[PDB]
Amino acid sequence: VHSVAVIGAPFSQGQKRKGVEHGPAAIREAGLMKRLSSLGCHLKDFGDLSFTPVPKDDLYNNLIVNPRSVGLANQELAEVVSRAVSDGYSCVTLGGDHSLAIGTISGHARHCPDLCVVWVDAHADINTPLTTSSGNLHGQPVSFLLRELQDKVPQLPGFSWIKPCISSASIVYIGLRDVDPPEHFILKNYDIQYFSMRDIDRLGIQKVMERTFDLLIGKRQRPIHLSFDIDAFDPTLAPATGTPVVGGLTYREGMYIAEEIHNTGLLSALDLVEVNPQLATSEEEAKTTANLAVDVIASSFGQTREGGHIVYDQLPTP
Amino acid sequence: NLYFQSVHSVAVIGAPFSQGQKRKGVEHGPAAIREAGLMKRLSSLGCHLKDFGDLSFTPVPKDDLYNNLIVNPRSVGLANQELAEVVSRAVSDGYSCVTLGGDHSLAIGTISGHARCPDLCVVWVDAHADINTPLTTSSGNLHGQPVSFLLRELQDKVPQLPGFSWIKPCISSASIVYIGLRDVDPPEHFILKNYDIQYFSMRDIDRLGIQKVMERTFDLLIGKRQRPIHLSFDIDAFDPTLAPATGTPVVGGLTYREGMYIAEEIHNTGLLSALDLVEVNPQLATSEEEAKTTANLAVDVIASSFGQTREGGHIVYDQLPTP
Amino acid sequence: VHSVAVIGAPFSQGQKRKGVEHGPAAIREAGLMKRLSSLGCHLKDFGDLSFTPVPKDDLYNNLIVNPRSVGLANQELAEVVSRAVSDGYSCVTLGGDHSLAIGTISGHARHCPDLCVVWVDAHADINTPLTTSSGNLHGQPVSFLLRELQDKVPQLPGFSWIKPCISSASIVYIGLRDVDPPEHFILKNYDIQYFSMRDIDRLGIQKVMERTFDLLIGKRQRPIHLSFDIDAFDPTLAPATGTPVVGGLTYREGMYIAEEIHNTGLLSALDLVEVNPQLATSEEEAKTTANLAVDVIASSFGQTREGGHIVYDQLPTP
Ligand SMILES: CC(C)[C@H](N)C(=O)NC[C@H](CCC[B-](O)(O)O)[C@H](N)C(=O)O
Ligand SMILES: CC(C)[C@H](N)C(=O)NC[C@H](CCC[B-](O)(O)O)[C@H](N)C(=O)O
Ligand SMILES: [Mn+2]
Ligand SMILES: [Mn+2]
Ligand SMILES: [Mn+2]
Ligand SMILES: [Mn+2]
Ligand SMILES: [Mn+2]
Ligand SMILES: [Mn+2]
Repeated sequence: VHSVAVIGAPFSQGQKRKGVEHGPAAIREAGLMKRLSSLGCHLKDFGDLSFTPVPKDDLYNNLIVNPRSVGLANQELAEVVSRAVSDGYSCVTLGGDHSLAIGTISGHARHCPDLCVVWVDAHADINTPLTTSSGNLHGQPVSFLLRELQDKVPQLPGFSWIKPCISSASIVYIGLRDVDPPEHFILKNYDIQYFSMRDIDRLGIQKVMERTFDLLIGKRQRPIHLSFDIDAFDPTLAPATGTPVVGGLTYREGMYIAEEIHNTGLLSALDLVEVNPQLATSEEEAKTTANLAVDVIASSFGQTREGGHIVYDQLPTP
Repeated sequence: NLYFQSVHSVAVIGAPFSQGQKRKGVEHGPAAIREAGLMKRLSSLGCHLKDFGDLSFTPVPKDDLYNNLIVNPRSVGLANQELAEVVSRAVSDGYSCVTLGGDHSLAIGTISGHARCPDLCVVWVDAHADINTPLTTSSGNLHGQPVSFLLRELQDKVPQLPGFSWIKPCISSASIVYIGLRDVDPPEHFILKNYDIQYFSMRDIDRLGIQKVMERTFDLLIGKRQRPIHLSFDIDAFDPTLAPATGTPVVGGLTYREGMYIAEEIHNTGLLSALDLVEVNPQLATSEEEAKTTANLAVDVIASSFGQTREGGHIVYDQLPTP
Repeated sequence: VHSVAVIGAPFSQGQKRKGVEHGPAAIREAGLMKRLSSLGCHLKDFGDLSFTPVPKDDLYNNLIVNPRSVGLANQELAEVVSRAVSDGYSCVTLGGDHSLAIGTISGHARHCPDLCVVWVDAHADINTPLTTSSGNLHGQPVSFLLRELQDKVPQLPGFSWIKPCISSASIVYIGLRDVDPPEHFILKNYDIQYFSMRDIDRLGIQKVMERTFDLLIGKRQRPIHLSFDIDAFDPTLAPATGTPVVGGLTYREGMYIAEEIHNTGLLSALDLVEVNPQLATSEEEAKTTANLAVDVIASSFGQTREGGHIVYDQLPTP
């Protein structure tokens, strides 16, 4: 039995493509609560947060898009996550764009000083506000959280409340295939361990999971924050997303990551972001992405491919 | 072509069962595999073919449901009694018996008939374990229960169903290996674990890789001694993207390459003695190409089990023509 | 920095399915030049070559279709390829059917007698004009180039210029899944090493690339000719091709082949053949194939999935 909290974060200001705000609804309609209930999860539904809108939040330094709104929505989310984690719940957040991990990791770190992060994504999301080319904050969340990058990060409007809470040795990336040159330098320079699609092609998903846990929890037990962007999966499996990159995780690899995260017993928070149902060419393609999102969450809380979750005690006798 | 690396004597039996489940159209499965060019493909591999044709199945008039759950028990048990005779005949005559399905309840018949080869072993390729007892099942569909009737160790948990008195448990727990499991019922999981039935789920394939899965499968089954092999292949073991024309599809299945690899490894043992190719249902496909792709894939599995390979080399070439 | 010459060879006469001539255009329209420019490549586009047409071209031995048209266009291509290799450039030939490899490998071997070939295809393309059943020359290019096969190859009209240059030990195949009985006989009896889809299933693409280079460049460094048939990829990824065969390379395996070729620093010439935009059922299937062809060429010239192709060594400070 797991105590699990669920938070809806209908936020899109971390990027330019509209519809990602409908992400939490699409995941709920796909039957998330029912699936978590069937696994025996003691649930708490915090509903879908209404983020305080910012009227004056124009382009900053001809680069950064909506900084005030992103910083604000994330401060609000950080409080709700803090509450869920302090109440003793494993915190599930439904996105919304990936800028929301600023809020979810900040909130979770308020209670876990030794938290580690498993970041499952096609992208590194580690551009600083000076290295970014798009200026979209969904490509920058990790720069505000990493301690080693504080001196390389300018203070943005609405971002005063963030305190870096994770060290470079405490985050492992899985699924990378679209990394900006400044992001590649950051990962290499600061010894941030990653397993790109190329690493998985060579090692395979089993050794990748073994080496991830070896790096993070090999010396001691630690709470795990799984930050999962749906674009980590191939766009054939997850088409309803803003930044799709071909050559992604298969359905089996993705279930494997979630299953292995469940088996540690250390899962403490999970973000499931970037599901944009409006970006799918048909209704069933939007529905496939949403159902895939539920499978990741369910497998992260016990759903297995061997049917061993619901325990059978005795076979009836004739 | 006149030369081949091997010459196989293959018996083909069409078993269009449907009473082992409730989805209509699986009875058109043997016809779909035939239409996709099965006989021609086996001949192109230098097989000596004995086509036993498509078997006729007549349902029992007063076939009442056992414990108000188990649908068509007598019709399923009797059809399997008849199927078991044809399979025993084909194997006794020296043929590798290929049975086209039809739903997976037909394996009660093919395995029972085959065993009449007592030291046989079963390789069960499926998304499902089909090991529910008549008491543990929730659907009542007998295609989800065939292994329960065949296992010696399960006999005490299996009630004597009407039309099933003829069946004698022929295979022990240690003589059946599953491959592709991804939709296991909680009572099935209990049986597999408590009876020590070895399986390789989609998760084990994810970890080990299909090569290690086949090596370990043969170590467990034919490692101690050379034994005839019964390959019972449910098409739902493949991903619905590759095999959509099926009754119970489950996402995250075998890739085309994995399925061909299993079949080629089965051929390389030189021990295939009977093969079931079940659960092709052309009606359940949204399009003709989807139904044809499933039927074509079924032909590829059967052909690879009798020598067809990715590299070629099944057909022996003499010399190159000189100018 | 890589000097790269792009030769559009709009061939079609090596087979019967019309539309493959519009392949170089489809690859260019998929942003090939923009992509290679962003890799820091010094580019020369020869555009689409206009091959001299042969109006009177009768079938040889009532089987071999269009032999003079194929033999001449390949002689014209070998001159251009020899000039590009001469001018310092790494030669990229856009197809067009695979018979154009007769020209590209011919031209290239004039300046690189020690070249080795990595043939990436669903097929072995090694039928002699006496073993072929189709009569399509795109299924025979390797017979004419292979030294050890000279006594089994008859002199075709407009094929006298061809000097067999590659030895059996200097060609390795990758991706083989549809091999004719005479083609299998040639491979085994002449000791031509290959990695079928089955060898890939067992070894994995990493070990395949390792063994490929051990056979070819294990004794010394040599120039590499990468002849890449788009049909080596599963038809789900590469549908707009003439001869599709199920159970091919995934996108990831294909990128890995290309990345490993790049990592040698020995790529001297590359063929990207058999993209036929006409054979796609929809506009997205034609663009998917063309985008895939651009990804292969780009990865063979440095494009990575980790992002370390561009030099970056200083982070901006606020
Ligand atoms: C340059 C683009 C056309 C390119 N193909 C891309 O995917 N760009 C988005 C990246 C961020 C993706 C945020 B995520 O989805 O992971 O949450 C980028 N590195 C950034 O900084 O804008
Ligand atoms: C006969 C077909 C159904 C069959 N499955 C096939 O693909 N046939 C083409 C082969 C040639 C492939 C040239 B390539 O695209 O690689 O460049 C063949 N071996 C030949 O010689 O015609
Ligand atoms: Mn992201
Ligand atoms: Mn992403
Ligand atoms: Mn079955
Ligand atoms: Mn099944
Ligand atoms: Mn080919
Ligand atoms: Mn080819």
